[PDB]
Amino acid sequence: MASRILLNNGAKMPILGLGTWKSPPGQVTEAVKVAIDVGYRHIDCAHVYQNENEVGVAIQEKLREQVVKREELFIVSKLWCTYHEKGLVKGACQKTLSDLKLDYLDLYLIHWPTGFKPGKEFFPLDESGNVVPSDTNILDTWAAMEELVDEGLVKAIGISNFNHLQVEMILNKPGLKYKPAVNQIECHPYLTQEKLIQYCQSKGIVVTAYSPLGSPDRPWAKPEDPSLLEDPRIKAIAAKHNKTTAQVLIRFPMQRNLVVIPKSVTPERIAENFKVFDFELSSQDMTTLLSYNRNWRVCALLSCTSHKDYPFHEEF
Ligand SMILES: NC(=O)c1ccc[n+]([C@@H]2O[C@H](COP(=O)([O-])OP(=O)(O)OC[C@H]3O[C@@H](n4cnc5c(N)ncnc54)[C@H](OP(=O)(O)O)[C@@H]3O)[C@@H](O)[C@H]2O)c1
Ligand SMILES: O=C(O)CN1C(=O)C[C@@H](c2ccccc2)Sc2ccccc21
Ligand SMILES: O=C(O)CN1C(=O)C[C@@H](c2ccccc2)Sc2ccccc21
Repeated sequence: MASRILLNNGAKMPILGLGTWKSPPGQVTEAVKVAIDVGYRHIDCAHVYQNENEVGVAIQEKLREQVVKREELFIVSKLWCTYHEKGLVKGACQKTLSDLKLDYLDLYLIHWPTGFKPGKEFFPLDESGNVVPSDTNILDTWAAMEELVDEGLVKAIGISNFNHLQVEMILNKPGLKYKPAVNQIECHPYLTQEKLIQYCQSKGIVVTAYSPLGSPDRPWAKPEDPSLLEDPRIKAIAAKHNKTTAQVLIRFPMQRNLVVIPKSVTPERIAENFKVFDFELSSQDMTTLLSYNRNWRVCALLSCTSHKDYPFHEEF
């Protein structure tokens, strides 16, 4: 299994990255350092995770230790929803760059297609429990992302949580300057995303699978929710290959030509999660894992279902 995939900007993206959502500032510095030591070169970040300073410290530390070169790293961050206004995008990107102590990002994503009212608060809600949106739109936000490229702040731009119609909006944009390189979407055996993956891949857009382990630490988890890591059917697949359930869950997207970004702050797990280039899932295993699809989302953005750009009304 080649370790990197070719992007439409000529750059190569490692197919296995480290997630950092919910990684406490108290622990992510260690997490990243260990990740880099055991082979990870792609780190998935976001301003909204409010830990990019601590990620940056780890990277800086390992550059000065001479463990890795900036050029070998693929650092990804995302524009949060309260910064969709054209006038706010550069400042949002430069803040991320400053926190990460970098002078470029390899990839910068619009985190969600939905713009939220600008302000200090990351998720402003109204008295009905719905998000307070902003007067922004995807195309205008995209043009703002293009300038980041044209100014050298990021090497590639993409999108996250966009449905195929929203992607299409950008693709068909008059005066398009840069095609999206990546669409980062939730993907695992309970949400297999066949049609959206088909769509993106046919459009030369690389797909990154988030929550590949089913995000057991998601803050809104309910006891009765489906649990991938516990799923006895998947454990059985793992046992057969003498690997852990998580390793099977990370290898699965890899064999669908996806990028995958499992999150851990546990040093032992960070290392284990990377040990997935030494076995292959059988044709039967893949077919089987794909058959567990339930269209079940970790991240359904339920507070925004009335937003004009809410992505998950569409079938895909
Ligand atoms: N673009 C978006 O809107 C979006 C949305 C969600 C996620 N993402 C990105 O995708 C990453 C991955 O998704 P995620 O954080 O939702 O969840 P995930 O990676 O599916 O699951 C992380 C959970 O799994 C546990 N874990 C990791 N390795 C394990 C192993 N080998 N055995 C047992 N448990 C293990 C972690 O625990 P410990 O950390 O305590 O070890 C943590 O609780 C995020 O961190 C983020 O970078 C992007
Ligand atoms: O419902 C979801 O899909 C996730 N969800 C959010 O969308 C609601 C969000 C929120 C909570 C409080 C103030 C502002 C915003 S984040 C959240 C937290 C707990 C539970 C759920 C959420
Ligand atoms: O967007 C992600 O990558 C995950 N995620 C967050 O990082 C946003 C998080 C948040 C919500 C409210 C105040 C502060 C932070 S949780 C969340 C909820 C819905 C959707 C997404 C999130």
